[PDB]
Formats: sequence, structure tokens, C-alpha cells
Amino acid sequence: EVETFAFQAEIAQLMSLIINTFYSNKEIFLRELISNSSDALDKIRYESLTDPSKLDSGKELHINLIPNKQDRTLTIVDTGIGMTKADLINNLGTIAKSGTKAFMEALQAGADISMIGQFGVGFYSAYLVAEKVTVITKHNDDEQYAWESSAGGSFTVRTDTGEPMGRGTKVILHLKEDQTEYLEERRIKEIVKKHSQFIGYPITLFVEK
Ligand SMILES: CC(C)Nc1cc(-n2c3c(c4c2CC(C)(C)CC4=O)CCN(C)C3)cc2c1C(=O)NCC2
Repeated sequence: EVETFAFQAEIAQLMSLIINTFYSNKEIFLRELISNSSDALDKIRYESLTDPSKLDSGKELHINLIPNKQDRTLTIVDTGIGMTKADLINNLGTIAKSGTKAFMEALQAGADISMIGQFGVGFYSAYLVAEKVTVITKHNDDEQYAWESSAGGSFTVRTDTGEPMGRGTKVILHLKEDQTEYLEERRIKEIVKKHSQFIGYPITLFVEK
């Protein structure tokens, strides 16, 4: 079954601002999502030091970038801690509420959209380039879930019926028609080198056959 939820008022406001504001420096979405993945990887790595059985769901700690020109999708796969049903519906939304408020106040005070990460709401920069975002996730303590939103004030959460992941998160960016440059090998390499060169996990770009 598919459950539909309204985003927190502040989050819905941020999403509308990200989608409607004229801002050409859209490439920052990739460093924001890579940073989210890197943070999830740090979390599982740290937890595994006191409980090694937390890595029974996969020992490899990495990030994979998968562009798909046919489907017009850019997929970011990590083997991080993953997210529970509570994280997707309540927890992360509650955490994001305060940062979203602070970021929108900062934007009114002179700050630019690239500073989104300093407020811990960088995930939402995915909407600079994507018309729809699908998040497939698996945490050791819960089932595999699929979160999805095309903005408009709502998101859906369902138990994922697809291919089992083991542990981690897949962020599927259903790109806007004019944002296909982020599917080009050369462009992705340039973004990773400029903004994510010092990420402490291997970042593998999957080249299209
Ligand atoms: C284990 C938490 C910290 N990893 C993540 C958390 C988010 N994330 C975050 C936020 C949100 C999301 C994803 C979302 C779909 C739940 C929406 C949201 O508000 C707000 C606060 N941010 C600090 C993080 C996104 C991702 C991840 C992840 O594991 N991999 C990549 C995608």
C-alpha cells in the first residue's frame, strides 16, 4: 500500500523556492547529495566499530553515480546506514524544519542557494535539476522503503517491492528536460573534482554502454 503525506509547511515553502527561483549554479545538487551519502557512510562505519555485525548487510562502503540518458535519470547509490520508515516520514523532516527556517531567513538577508548545506537541508537542492525524486532505502533495523515526491506539497512512502539492496540508499533523480548536461560523463567528472574531491569513500561513475 501507498501512503501520502503533506510536507512540513516550511519544507513545502523551501521546495517551491528551489523550483521557482532563477539560479544557474544548479551543479551544487551533486555535492549536496554526495555529502548526504558520505554522512550515511560515516554513520554505518562508526556504528560498526562497537558492533561489527552491522556490516553483515555489506562490508563495502562506497558511492556509485549512474547516469541513464534513455530514462533521463541520474541515480546516486550508497552503502550507508540507510533510513527507517520513521526517518522518511517524521525524524528527518523534524530535523530539517529548523534549518529550512534559518536558510529561508538567510536567503532574504543576502545568502545564495549554494549555502543550503550549511543549514543541513542540502537534500532538497535535488529539485534544482529533478522534476521527481525517488529514494529507495534499507536500514538494518527496518524493511526496504520507497519515498517519492514531485513536490507540490506532498510525498509518498511505500514498502519497496523491487530488487533488495542489502543496506544503503538509492537517490533516483528524474531530470527536467533542460537539465540533461548532468547525464554527460565529462560534466559529472568535472562536478565531482570541483566540489567532492576530498570525500573519504570511493566515488565510481558508471559509464553508459
Ligand atoms: C541517515 C541519513 C543521515 N541519511 C540520508 C538523509 C537524507 N535526508 C536528509 C534530510 C532529508 C533526507 C531524505 C528524505 C527523503 C528523508 C527527506 C529529507 O528531509 C534532511 C536532513 N539532512 C541532514 C539529511 C538523504 C540521504 C541520506 C542517505 O543516507 N543517502 C543519500 C540521501
